[PDB]
Amino acid sequence: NAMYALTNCKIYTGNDVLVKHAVIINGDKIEAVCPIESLPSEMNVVDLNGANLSPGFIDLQLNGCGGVMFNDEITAETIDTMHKANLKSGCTSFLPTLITSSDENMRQAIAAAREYQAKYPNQSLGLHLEGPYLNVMKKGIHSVDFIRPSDDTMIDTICANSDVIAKVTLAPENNKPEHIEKLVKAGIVVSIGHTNATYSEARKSFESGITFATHLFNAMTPMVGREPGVVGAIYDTPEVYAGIIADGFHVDYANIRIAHKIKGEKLVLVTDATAPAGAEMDYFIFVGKKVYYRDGKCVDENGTLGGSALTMIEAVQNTVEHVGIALDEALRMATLYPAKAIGVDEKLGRIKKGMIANLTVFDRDFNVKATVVNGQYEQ
Amino acid sequence: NAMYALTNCKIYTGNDVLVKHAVIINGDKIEAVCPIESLPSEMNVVDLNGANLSPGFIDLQLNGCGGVMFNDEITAETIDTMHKANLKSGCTSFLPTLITSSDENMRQAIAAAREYQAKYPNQSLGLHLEGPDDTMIDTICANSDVIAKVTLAPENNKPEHIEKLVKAGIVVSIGHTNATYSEARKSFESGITFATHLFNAMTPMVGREPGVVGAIYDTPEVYAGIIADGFHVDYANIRIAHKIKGEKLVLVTDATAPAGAEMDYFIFVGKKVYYRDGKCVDENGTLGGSALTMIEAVQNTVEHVGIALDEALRMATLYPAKAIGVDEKLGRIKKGMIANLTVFDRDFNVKATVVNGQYEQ
Ligand code: NI
Ligand code: NI
Repeated sequence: NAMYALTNCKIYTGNDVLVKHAVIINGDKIEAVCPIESLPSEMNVVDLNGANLSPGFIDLQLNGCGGVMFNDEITAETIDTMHKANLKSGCTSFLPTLITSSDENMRQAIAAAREYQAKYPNQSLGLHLEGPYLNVMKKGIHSVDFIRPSDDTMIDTICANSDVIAKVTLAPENNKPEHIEKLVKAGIVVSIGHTNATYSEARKSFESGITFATHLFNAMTPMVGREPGVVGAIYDTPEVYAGIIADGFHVDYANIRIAHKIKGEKLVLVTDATAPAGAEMDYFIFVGKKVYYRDGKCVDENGTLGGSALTMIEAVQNTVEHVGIALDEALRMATLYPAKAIGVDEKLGRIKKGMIANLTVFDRDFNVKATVVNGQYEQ
Repeated sequence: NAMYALTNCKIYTGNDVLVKHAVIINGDKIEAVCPIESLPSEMNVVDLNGANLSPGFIDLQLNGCGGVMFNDEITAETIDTMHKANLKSGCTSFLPTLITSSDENMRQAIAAAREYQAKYPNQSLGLHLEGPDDTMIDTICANSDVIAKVTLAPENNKPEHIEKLVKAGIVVSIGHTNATYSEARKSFESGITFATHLFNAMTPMVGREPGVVGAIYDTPEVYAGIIADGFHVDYANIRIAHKIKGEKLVLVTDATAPAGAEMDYFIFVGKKVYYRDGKCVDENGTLGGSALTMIEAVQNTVEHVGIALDEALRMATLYPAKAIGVDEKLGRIKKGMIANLTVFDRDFNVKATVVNGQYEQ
């Protein structure tokens, strides 16, 4: 009801890092960012014991965590629980992402998202539909049964539900360009991924409307001498964002800093996280298979990487600590960049007046201490 | 003589940042940098207790520190005093720098350097003469073996003046200069490769006349020295300069007596400048010199310029090493390089140094 100021902290506003300043938050909104010694006399205050204050992290790829997987329990309540799981690692907003499955599976996630975001804003900001219209040669874990080409019907559906769908990942090389443009028209972000595309194919795709790559280096045509492939295409195109899993397992760290020099503010940190993340587990079911959690990594019984358990705060940390990217910039790859990429950046991603109070607080050891969501404080 | 190892630390070798590795030192040289599990069974190790380890910093502009000023006491001991002052801020090599008035003075500087450098290697890398004609350059060239660097204003000197020096082996830096863009650009062709405190004392970049900083920005092989104390140049300017200048941005102190020394005032060639809240001023309160330390420089660029620690470190070590061409021996931690290392913690406090393989505190 009354305002409160966060206080005693290094503030990463996204344009500046400020010492001896504070943020007054008013309801669900930030009111000012100003020098500590300007706060009104008996303004309520929260001492952050000198920790770091950034906007809450935005994950654009998250299959589930907190011990759940959106694909099994495709319900509004699964979303809810992942949301709270996120919060324990400073992630305040995300795309409940649903991997390649039945048309009917698709129809209910549409509902699940619709139900949730009627109830709560700025948390799940739309679905990420990853598949099914992919390429079998770059299938990953995505069942050889539900991968298909794009039919007119189910795109028509996706478009009619654009108001709850944020992003689709698809493999352009053999689906209608119509379908890409249609989704873009509909205000949906179309991402290339899981694709055996040629450089020139991806380029066409971009030109039809694709503006995002999902998990760069994962299930894509690698860049080779005579064939730039998809990673080539992405490097060569200024307007396309690329998500990247920085967990030391999916892509090699060197590849991430090379990627960051090329792509700068178009590189986005992504978890592609799975059940284990934010939880404690022995194993789980990634549509079908048993994925053991073995001290940080996901692994099918051979020890072959199974999936991701990355947390958003870990992603930032690793970027700073292994990739060599400065903290402020790494923060941005977890916040401003994804916001921009899904066009929510007018209200999230930045600590500035008028914007939504979705902040995160963490210590120098990359421990998330607390979380403010829509103005709500929580530890 | 036995090899030992430094162990338990983040190692900033300058190419990689390594964890759960050690660096083994043999003689005055690095022998290896390898994972902890490879150290011979019975090899004494220094447990740095998870602190950071880098090459020792190399500061190519330094007038004074530890209470002294090279200008007043133009002796080999003054050089020794400041070297010793430096080790407290992580600085294991420097260019003792002199603002020339007389040639008597300048000849002493030559003596003091020759004398010092005879007794120690890899600490003073040579004179840096800044300021203040034919016969002066001859003397400098004649003594190139102890002179690492000259700062001068090319609008004021025969281009052949720069060529001789360059030919001699010296490094010529543009500084204290009223040069036009096209003048600087010409000096660079004559052989200038460095620039002395970027932004300070030099023709600014305007819309219709890029000036010196403009020239510097436009010439990729010019190094720019920069003072990152947040007094001499605004932190945003440094951010900008780093993005333009990359690896050619060198972190410099240009420091004076009060740097690393409890002190009230001093004469800086002329006026008496005071030391109030870690800053040099008049009783007026204007900027009167630098009191900056290498480690504070690295810290400042990390913390207020937004540059990643490893790059910041490189600006303090490999870039200055390259700029004066000693990077075959100093400026990186790798097999065969000379073992000058600095250790420091999370909060940018120096804890030890190793100079030529000798450890400290
Ligand atoms: Ni995938
Ligand atoms: Ni000067």
